[PDB]
Amino acid sequence: MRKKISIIGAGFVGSTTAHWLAAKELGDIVLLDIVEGVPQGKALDLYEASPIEGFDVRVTGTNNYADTANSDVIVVTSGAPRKPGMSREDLIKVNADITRACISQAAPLSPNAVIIMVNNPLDAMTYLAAEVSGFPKERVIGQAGVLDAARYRTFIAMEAGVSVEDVQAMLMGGHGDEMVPLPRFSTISGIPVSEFIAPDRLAQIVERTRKGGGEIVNLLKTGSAYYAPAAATAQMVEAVLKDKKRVMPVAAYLTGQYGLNDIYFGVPVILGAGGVEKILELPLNEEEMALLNASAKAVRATLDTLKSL
Amino acid sequence: MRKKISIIGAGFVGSTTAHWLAAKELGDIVLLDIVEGVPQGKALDLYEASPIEGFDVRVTGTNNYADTANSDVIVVTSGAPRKPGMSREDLIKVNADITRACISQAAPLSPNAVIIMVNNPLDAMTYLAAEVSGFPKERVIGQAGVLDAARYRTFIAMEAGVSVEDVQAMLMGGHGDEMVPLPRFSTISGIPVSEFIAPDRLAQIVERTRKGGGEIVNLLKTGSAYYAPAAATAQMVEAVLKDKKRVMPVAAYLTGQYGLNDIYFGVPVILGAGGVEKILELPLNEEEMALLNASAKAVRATLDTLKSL
Amino acid sequence: MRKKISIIGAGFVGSTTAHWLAAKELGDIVLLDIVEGVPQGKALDLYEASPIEGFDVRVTGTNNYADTANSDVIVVTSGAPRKPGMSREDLIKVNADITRACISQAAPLSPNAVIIMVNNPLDAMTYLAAEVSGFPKERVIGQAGVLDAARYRTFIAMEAGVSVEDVQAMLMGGHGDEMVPLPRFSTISGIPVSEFIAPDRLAQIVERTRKGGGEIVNLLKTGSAYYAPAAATAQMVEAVLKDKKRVMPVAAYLTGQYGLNDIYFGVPVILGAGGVEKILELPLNEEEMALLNASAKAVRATLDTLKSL
Amino acid sequence: MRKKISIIGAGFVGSTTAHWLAAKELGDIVLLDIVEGVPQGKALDLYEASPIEGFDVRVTGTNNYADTANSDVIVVTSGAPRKPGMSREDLIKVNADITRACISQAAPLSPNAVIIMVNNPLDAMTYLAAEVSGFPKERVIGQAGVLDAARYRTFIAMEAGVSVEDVQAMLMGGHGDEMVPLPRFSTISGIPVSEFIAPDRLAQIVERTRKGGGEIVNLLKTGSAYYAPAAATAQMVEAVLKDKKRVMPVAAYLTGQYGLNDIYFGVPVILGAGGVEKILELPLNEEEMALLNASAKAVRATLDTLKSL
Ligand SMILES: [Cl-]
Ligand SMILES: [Cl-]
Repeated sequence: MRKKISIIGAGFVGSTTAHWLAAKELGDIVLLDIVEGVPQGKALDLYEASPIEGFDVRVTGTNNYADTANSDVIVVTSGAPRKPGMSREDLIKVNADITRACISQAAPLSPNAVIIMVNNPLDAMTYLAAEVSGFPKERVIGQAGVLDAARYRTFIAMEAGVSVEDVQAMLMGGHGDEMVPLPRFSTISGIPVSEFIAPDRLAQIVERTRKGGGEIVNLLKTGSAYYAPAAATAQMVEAVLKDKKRVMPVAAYLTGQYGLNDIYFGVPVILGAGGVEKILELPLNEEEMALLNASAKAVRATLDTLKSL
Repeated sequence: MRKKISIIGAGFVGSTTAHWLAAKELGDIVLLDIVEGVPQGKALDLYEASPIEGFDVRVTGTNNYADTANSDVIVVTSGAPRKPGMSREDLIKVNADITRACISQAAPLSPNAVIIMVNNPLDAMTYLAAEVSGFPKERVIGQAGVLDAARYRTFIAMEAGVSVEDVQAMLMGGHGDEMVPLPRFSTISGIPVSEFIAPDRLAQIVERTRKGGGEIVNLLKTGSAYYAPAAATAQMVEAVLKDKKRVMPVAAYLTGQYGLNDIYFGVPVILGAGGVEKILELPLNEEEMALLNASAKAVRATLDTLKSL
Repeated sequence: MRKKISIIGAGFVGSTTAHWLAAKELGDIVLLDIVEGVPQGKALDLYEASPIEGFDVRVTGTNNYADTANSDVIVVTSGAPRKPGMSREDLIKVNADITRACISQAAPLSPNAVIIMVNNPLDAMTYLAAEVSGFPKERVIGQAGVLDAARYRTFIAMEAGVSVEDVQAMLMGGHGDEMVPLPRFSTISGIPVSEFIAPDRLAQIVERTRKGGGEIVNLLKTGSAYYAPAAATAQMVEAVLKDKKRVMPVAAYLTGQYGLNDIYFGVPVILGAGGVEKILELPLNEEEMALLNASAKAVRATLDTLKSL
Repeated sequence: MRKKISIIGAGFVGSTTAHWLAAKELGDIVLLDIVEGVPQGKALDLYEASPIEGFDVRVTGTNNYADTANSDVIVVTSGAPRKPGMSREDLIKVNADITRACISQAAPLSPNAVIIMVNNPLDAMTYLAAEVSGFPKERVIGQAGVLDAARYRTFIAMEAGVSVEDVQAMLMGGHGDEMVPLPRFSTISGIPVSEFIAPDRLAQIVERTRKGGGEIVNLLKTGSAYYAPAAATAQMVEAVLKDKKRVMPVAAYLTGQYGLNDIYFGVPVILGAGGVEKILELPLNEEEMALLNASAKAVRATLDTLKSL
């Protein structure tokens, strides 16, 4: 009995996540969407690559939540972009409705699953998925930090002229203005990044990381990033499926860590088959902690709007 | 000095091909398109996946053929779908113009490259690319058969209930009506496919292979297949870069094989760093040869229309 | 949780098999041997390679069968060496005692395991393993054919000038004089090997395959082959762990197939999570049957010697 | 054409390194040894695994240096074993003669190669290799630090309860008493190791790392480690062949870095197609410098013994 991964929402992120996972033979994959034909087509297309690439995975597309039953991991990409005229609460509302509909159908069919959210606003939707599923909180998480850390690591590897395999970095919070950069906690083969890159340039790289998603949006003209978001999501799925105990920034439920309670927030975790197996507590200095507290206030504000719906 | 692969046309097939190649660290990748922003965005997005996936490849996007210089392989996906009102010659004409423009700019900058075409009509455009580049014909080829054989192999593995790693198949010709199926030349770990699958069902699978591209089109609603076409293209690129001597059906220039002269046609080849290193001559029976001759007449008809432009 | 594989016998074959399973992150690995220190040493050495090779599995060396409990697959490599200069009968007696000691201790601790034997004489020892374990016959198999076919495929690829990835071959029986070669059931991308290689040369390749183990012994002057034997064994382990439904020659228990009853014999099977999920019955011609019947007589005589102990 | 790697010394380390390079299809491999039959045997065994493992590279065993011509990398593993019970000085004399014979024959045949030494005493033998070859110093390096760091990272990952993929560590000097441990320059996803592991336990881990080679020797009772030593060596080979710009400790020729001149010593470098492309100069504190200075004195004394031969 192979592992089973269901991916909800068969757009660019969801389908690319299926590609990364299939390539590694990580388990059978169900791609689900509301639109008829689209998940069926992408799934069959990917499956037809399998003799070339040498993986034995069933990739199927479906419009029926029944086909997601007994999944080991559920990935949710479904959501709604904002566009003009919408208020903050309007954007939160439409995504909350989408998230509730997905989780309320999927979770009871896979009571042992780890749920990985990849929609927006990420921390709030992960908080909602935890409420709706009623799963142990360790088993409901969100992907945000692995992507931002990946962009940062790319920029560092680029600038320092070194292998991307040798750059590691931790950060916290959400995306853009809510990101909590922590360049002190990044290294190249154990050596502080700040020994390779001077402060002014490092600050530019931190800012580029903040703006990294919008950078891609501006280039693509239509649509958002998907190759790296899907890679980040897939690395998380892998950590769960193989119990790898990866140390990653992940949206997790806090019970006093960093002085925060009753909130999902991007924090360093050990991630394995149990989901969040540890929340790590970094010795942040006053400047770093000021960044965290400001981000947590913003994340709290979004969460309060969700609760008031 | 890492290998260098340029991919012309940064749509679904071109960008997915970059993904398959990057994942295998096969060389630095240039993604080129006429549209500003789009190749830049997809390329940077893929590059930002690299610390997660562990590959050291430069992936860059560009609108400038100068950036393609000194490539080891050039992949061309650019072309034009037909839609209504267009005649046969009209469709051939617009793709010929696109193909000429791509090859005339790219080929002189990479005089040692192998050119791999993945546009339509595939055999005719490959014939044109050979004329325009003036390269040795062994170094100008087209991807068609690896995809159709992959779909067939998937269907066989599905039906027989066996690993896709154990199914192998040769076929000839082009796509759909121009495909020349050869189920006699397919095996599961050395054992004829016909020992696993009875004639009526095997005929259904052959027909499904013929219709395999349109199957995906019908499901997707908008757009065509890309995961498997890109995998096929990337496997060909790999064969060249690593001199693997893969035995594959490929659109190649014929000088008497199967009784055909002065034509590109899908035939079994040994594919390596020299491009086509051998054209294999199968002992086709009368029924198989009748299929080939009918397909070659159709491919000839397209080629004659190209020549008359 | 993670898959678990126990490998009994920490010699070259056992240790090299462990390396393969671990590199691929196929499961936690227990390496057991009677000699204190040796399995612990090899396991720790392999484990210390993990941050370089990027795998997260436990690799335990042990002298205690208790550490093998609840394994998904048991591999047995323990066996008297070299065809040591004793009688054929002496070899069977010493290996029967080893096999009985190994299986009687390991089997009760892993009642749902698939057992894969890799000692000598291969078919007889697999028969004894079935007897001692009491397991369903589908779950006790022997590795022999995958190695012999690998050597054959290597020789074929080299001679035909093609990729090893494109050569398939089925064969039957045991090793050496007991191998039943089947060049009719071998192909290159679905094309008969006989179309590439002339009959005299092919006969040489067949003979080289029979003598292939001894060719390696003679070169080394001390010890036997282990790289290809371990790869063959690991591939079978993988087939079970990932439920891949590989089509392979393996030593299986026969109940009438090919006219053979109450015997282990190398036959084509579908191998998956259930062990042998199907024994395939090839339409062997008169010549091929003569080879098989002679092979079986010899395998029977080995088995009868075992039964008379 | 394909990359070419020659590995001198067909023992456990050389043969296992070959296995790694081939599995990854990194280039054609030549395994050379003085003993007739042994390298031919090991090479053929490895080659016969290729259709199972899916790699297309040539794997040649030889007694003739002519077969190593025009290699991209030369790996030297040939060396007197075990710290054999002779004097320290005896060990240097025997290995100096072996190293001189190896380098004087191989270097002129591959004038553009990078040489990677893996014999003992490591720094001295790499110094001698530079002398005998006459190659630019950047192209003659020794593998030691990558192994010692791998053992350290293994121990750290196990103790902290995290993925080996997320642990980085830099260290300097040679093996054993000459290792310069640097736990300050080690991290888990960019976070200082000191935050995870208490000082007393970390000190134990450091000592285990110093004794790590001997720990393996004592368990095995015959022979030394080879899995992790070969992985470390292969990773360095890969860094050169794929121009990955890895940041690694390697034995490099010093001209003033860390106060050291005219000596080979384990230092952090950027390693790529050009060999050592940069020697990094860490801001070592007073305590760390004392370790380094003592290490250097000892490495100097080994070197002076070599110079007095
Ligand atoms: Cl231990
Ligand atoms: Cl040979």
